[PDB]
Amino acid sequence: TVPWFPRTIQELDRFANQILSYGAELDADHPGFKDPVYRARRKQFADIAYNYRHGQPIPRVEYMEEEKKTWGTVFKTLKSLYKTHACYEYNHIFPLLEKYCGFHEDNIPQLEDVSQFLQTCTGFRLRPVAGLLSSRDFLGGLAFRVFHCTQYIRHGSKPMYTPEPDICHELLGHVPLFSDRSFAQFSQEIGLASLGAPDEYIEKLATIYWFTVEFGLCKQGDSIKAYGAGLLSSFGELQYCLSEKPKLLPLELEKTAIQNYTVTEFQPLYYVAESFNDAKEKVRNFAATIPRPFSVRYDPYTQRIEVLDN
Ligand SMILES: [Fe+3]
Repeated sequence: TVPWFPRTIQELDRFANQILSYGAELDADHPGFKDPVYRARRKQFADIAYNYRHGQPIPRVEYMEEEKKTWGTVFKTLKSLYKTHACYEYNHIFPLLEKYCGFHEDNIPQLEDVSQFLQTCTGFRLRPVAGLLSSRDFLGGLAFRVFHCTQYIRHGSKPMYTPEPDICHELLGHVPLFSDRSFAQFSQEIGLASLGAPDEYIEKLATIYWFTVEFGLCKQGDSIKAYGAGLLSSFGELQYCLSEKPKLLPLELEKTAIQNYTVTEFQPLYYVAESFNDAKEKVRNFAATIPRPFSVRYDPYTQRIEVLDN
């Protein structure tokens, strides 16, 4: 029997709240563990995500001075690297995010504004998420060009460190690449490959996602640049990934999909994409090997998945 998957964009409501309910901020080693204000603030953001339904505006939040200071620290330190280390697509859109979305060191952008901006760029939209979704549910959202996005910020005691996605990672790591048509098409292809895929292939797609969307490098003319969100939001790893230390290999999905990795240190190995169009075609070819008794395609006119039957 085939795992259930949403067939309409509104059906993303169904499992959007099936998160790991006991979140990272409850761990004794979390930077915010002993801060009860931070704990309540995290619960406040989770409640926003829990009550959100597709089609609604994403609720705006008045960020506190301490949160804006944390954002400013992350923003200013990372911004120094982007001109030289980030791919062209990143640097092309960043001044527009500063101008139209309020990307500035003294202001945390509101998700509703960012979502409207992405919709104009590529039709991608944001949906606030309370905590950790399953890979199946997170990847499935990409088939609809929906990015499940955190709204909370890391604890201010350790501005350069986060054990989890937070809004700085989403906005400075992910959002600029979702503004690019070819990247949007590539990430959507991963999402479409996931719909109804067996659990074993979801984990393979999640590994492909790790080595592309999160830690990918790409060719850029005769050079190599970072496009992975986990690199673009990590001051230390963004500098390391283009140094002589790591191993680089060409993106090759039969190898990439089974490559092991850890989440706690810098990656020892990165995969280099020829282009986002080429990576998209590779994902499409890999998806043809997933045992599914059907094929899928997104109809953006009606925002529904069309399911044929092989
Ligand atoms: Fe991420």
